Amino acid sequence: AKAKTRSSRAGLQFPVGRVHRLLRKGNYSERVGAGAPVYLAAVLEYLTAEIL
DNA sequence: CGCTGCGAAAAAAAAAACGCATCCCGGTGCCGAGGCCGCTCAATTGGTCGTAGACAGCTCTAGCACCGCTTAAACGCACGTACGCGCTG
Ligand SMILES: [Cl-]
Repeated sequence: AKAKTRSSRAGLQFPVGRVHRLLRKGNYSERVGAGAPVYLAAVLEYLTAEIL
């Protein structure tokens, strides 16, 4: 019943959920692994901080 | 005479005066950030299905050594010429 947001499970502020959707609806591939969005929201957050 | 000293005279160069532009100080005032209000649709859960990819091997390619013959490049040096380089008007 209690739904923790994946972004929390990675300790990322970047939305690992919205990254997963954007990828599947991006037409990048047929199938997205479940680590991929994590890995990507991570890298995104990181470069966001590096500039900020 | 030469030396010299000075007295320009000539720039140097300095300094200093002028005036101009760039900074900064401190109080206006304006607008857009930043923070609340609800609310709606996109993320989560959990759970079913079916197939992408991990593995365990089987093949035969094609990539890595070795090896002298035969050249055509490389190395290299010497001589000389055309070019790059800098100053002035
Ligand atoms: Cl993954």
